[PDB]
Amino acid sequence: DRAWRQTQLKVAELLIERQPEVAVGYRLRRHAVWAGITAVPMSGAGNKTPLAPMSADMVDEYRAAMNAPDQGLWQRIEQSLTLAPYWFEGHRLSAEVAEKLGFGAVAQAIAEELGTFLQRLPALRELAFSDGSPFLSPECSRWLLE
Amino acid sequence: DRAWRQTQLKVAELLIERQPEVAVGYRLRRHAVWAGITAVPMSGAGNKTPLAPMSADMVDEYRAAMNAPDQGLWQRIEQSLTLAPYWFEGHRLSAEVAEKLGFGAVAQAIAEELGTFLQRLPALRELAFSDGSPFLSPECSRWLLE
Repeated sequence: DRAWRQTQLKVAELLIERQPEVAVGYRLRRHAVWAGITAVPMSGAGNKTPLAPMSADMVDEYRAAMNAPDQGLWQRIEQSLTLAPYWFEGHRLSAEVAEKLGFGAVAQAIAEELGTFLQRLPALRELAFSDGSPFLSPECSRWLLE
Repeated sequence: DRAWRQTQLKVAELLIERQPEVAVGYRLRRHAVWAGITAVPMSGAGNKTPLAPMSADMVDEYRAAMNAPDQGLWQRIEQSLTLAPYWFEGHRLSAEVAEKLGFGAVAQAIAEELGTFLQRLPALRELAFSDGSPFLSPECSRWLLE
């Protein structure tokens, strides 16, 4: 399973490099990252999991850059999503970058894949990182619904 | 490149085998079969391309089996649409088996992927095999519209 995850991520990287505008490489990366998750993370009071939040400075850098997105930025957001599986805000940014680069079909696939994931594991919508920041903000939640 | 196609197919096969209810492996197979087609086949009179139609006995076998669909049937249909990339009727049948076996998300994904391919190459809607049978039957066409 660990090696399979790696095989899927390498194949996804190759698909994405070759055709940034094609959805399937992006979908395969989501499967690689998420398919192994069958139980939601344990949590204490307030549904706070003992998992580190994304660095808010790292997140502010990506936010800043959305005024002029490029592949470099998009790659960093994607890499962050692969390292931080519950950072759902990253999928919203990623789809926003896709949309701004003219990759409509990829933006849509990114929304759908997060929707599918959350349909399988709905309890994830209620959980937070160790600092009380939500996996899924009310903004990301509304974005997904829309 | 050939080895890339084969790599994609093997990954796709293993994703489908492990999780037959999960869309992404089916999607990966489509990309493998179709991504290298940027031009539609040449044709002569009657929009007949010089490509062999699917064996009618083979198709009669799959249709008869739709009475009691199983994994074996589904695999054969899938193998056939891998070997015969323009046999769109086979996607309809695949999605019908998916539906019947309770895999609705997969059925939907099969429809989406074919509509996507047809959006990229719309002249494929007007072509036929060497005996005049259409790449896209009116039945397949109606299924996509639904």
